[PDB]
Amino acid sequence: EQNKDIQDLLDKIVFDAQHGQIWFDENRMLLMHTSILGFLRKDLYQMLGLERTKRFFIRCGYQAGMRDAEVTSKLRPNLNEAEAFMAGPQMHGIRGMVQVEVNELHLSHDLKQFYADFNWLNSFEAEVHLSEFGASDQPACWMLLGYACGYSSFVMGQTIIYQETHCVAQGDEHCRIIGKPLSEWENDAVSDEIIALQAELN
Amino acid sequence: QNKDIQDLLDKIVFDAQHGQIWFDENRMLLMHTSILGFLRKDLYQMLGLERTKRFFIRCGYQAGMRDAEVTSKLRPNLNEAEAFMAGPQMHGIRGMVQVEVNELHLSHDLKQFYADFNWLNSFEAEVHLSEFGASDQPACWMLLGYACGYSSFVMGQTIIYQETHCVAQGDEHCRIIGKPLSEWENRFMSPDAVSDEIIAL
Ligand SMILES: Oc1cccc(Cl)c1
Ligand SMILES: Oc1cccc(Cl)c1
Ligand SMILES: [Zn+2]
Ligand SMILES: [Zn+2]
Repeated sequence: EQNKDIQDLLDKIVFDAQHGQIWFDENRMLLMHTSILGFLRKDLYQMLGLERTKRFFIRCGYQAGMRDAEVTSKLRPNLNEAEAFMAGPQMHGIRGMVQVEVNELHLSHDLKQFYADFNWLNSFEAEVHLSEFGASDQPACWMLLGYACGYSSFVMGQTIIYQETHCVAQGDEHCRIIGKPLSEWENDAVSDEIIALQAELN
Repeated sequence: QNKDIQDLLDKIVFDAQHGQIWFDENRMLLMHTSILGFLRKDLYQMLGLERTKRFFIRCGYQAGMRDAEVTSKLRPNLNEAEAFMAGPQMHGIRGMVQVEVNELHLSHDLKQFYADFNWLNSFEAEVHLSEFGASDQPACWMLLGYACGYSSFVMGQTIIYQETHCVAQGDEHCRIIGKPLSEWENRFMSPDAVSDEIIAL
């Protein structure tokens, strides 16, 4: 009943248990335990730095988001930009990663304007960071954030960068993101700009 | 309709508008294969083949061992084998590989185990080819770790598997044999040891 706005995404998702395949369009997916991701995060933290691991998860996110945008934009072009755009927050929820709540969204491909202010509820990534590292000094939703940048940059024609302003792992009540184009942030690896940015803010 | 996997499927709840997927009390993610692709490339160049192979067997091991935890108490009025089959069934459910049984016998009590399985549609084989191309050896490291983690848990002893054929080498399907440590021709600290056994093959 309650899937009017996501059904077109769901119709692309095909479970084939008997042949060991899950498909989103012509792309295989895997059902995985969030706790195995936390294990992976920690083992990567141990082998490489905090920085390399961070950067691993952002670049991964970034590819996943770009890939999903490739898929979700080939279809849904009878709609206006905002309804089209919303596939990305919908895919994040459909994949089990985070619930997106929109505070603000303004965008125009042709004006090269973008500004997003979303809340992130029940982020899996924050959960597993607390589980492996305990309370954090910095925002923890690295993979989710690269996905946001990747999805959003593909859909716009340009580098959109997000910042996680509040994070459940830091003890905030929910997580929160803000997305603008690169140069709107005063003052390839766009993962270095995301990482560099979070240091310049406080 | 048509399922001997329904007791497993029942436990999976998708809740997309709260951003959640569940298996029993445990939370899950539908992921891209790209993450594992990257991990595999990144580690190949940062760490070399041997360390990248072990890392993947280790991650598969931990997952297999976690499915075995969750599925353990679930089939008491079925025999040891029909219960064990959760592992192979879960692998298929999760979009990883399809398991066709050639042979399977096991006794916990007699400490006996032989498994000969075909692996069809291995996501891992596909990811190896698309990043490194043809292998010279079996490449389904994660899948193999899982087999070892799950089976070793259930049998309460070290079960090691050999991938005898692999789509990554140009064979038409992947194949594995699992037996106990002993039968081969030669908590946490024990997993590291088990993972190292199943890497020297
Ligand atoms: O969760 C998010 C946030 C912004 C954009 C997208 Cl595509 C997903
Ligand atoms: O795919 C497999 C193969 C053997 C055991 C398990 Cl639990 C899964
Ligand atoms: Zn967060
Ligand atoms: Zn293989």
